[PDB]
Amino acid sequence: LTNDERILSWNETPSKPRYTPPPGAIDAHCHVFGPMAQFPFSPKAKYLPRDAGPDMLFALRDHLGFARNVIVQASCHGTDNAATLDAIARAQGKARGIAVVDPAIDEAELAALHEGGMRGIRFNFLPKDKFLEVAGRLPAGWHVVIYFEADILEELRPFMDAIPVPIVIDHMGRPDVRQGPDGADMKAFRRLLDSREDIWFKATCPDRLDPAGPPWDDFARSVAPLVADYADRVIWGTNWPHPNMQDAIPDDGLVVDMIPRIAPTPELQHKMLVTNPMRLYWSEEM
Repeated sequence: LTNDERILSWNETPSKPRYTPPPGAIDAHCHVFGPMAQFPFSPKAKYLPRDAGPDMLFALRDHLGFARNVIVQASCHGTDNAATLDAIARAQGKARGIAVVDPAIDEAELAALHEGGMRGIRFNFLPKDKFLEVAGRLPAGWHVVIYFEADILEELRPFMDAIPVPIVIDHMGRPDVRQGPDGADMKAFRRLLDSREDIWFKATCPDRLDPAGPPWDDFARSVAPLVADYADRVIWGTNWPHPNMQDAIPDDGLVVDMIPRIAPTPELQHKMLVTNPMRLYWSEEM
């Protein structure tokens, strides 16, 4: 099962962003796939991606003008965090990570994840409340990363109200950006952000949220006011190498170029790309 028989989901020659990130910018949402010969995929994987290893991730990072990454365990690796852990170590201090864990994971195994640069675990609502259970015994300084869609937010509110650690929401819970910055989903999402002092969100994935394609004007107009209103709670990522996006492969250059549209001032850019992800992933440096 060679490399070019497996699924490519990223642009192999992405454009250079016209946007220049500030020094110390963090891509807080990216992944690695394998390399398969070193780190097998999980028997449960929905599809077998091509290798997208640390070398490619760091090349992409430097190309996009970023300094650091948060490497988020990819679902093609299940609860085996080896590939992510190896990538983080290979960043030589320039990465931290998010894990996917079996809810029966040891206190000792979680401490080893911590030592290996993990600062959280991810739940994907797309095993009822073991999730609250494991979230209550995470090493200190950890958060949970959660993904959901707008249409399940209501039924999820009590669960998230219970989570004992800070919360990071991926892609803002997938609001329908066609509605505008004051539409139903954004209203519902703001209710969530207002419920707690420690709910953060990733203002990401215009490619997924906005069915119109670039320049993703609906994403820009709907998301910029959220970023402005919740500037101390927002982070950002490329989502490279774009798991399951083989039918709509984005150009990472244009993805980065959304940053100045959703965060128009240097201060908003500084918060979203440096101050906020540092507070969450490298708190010891703050």
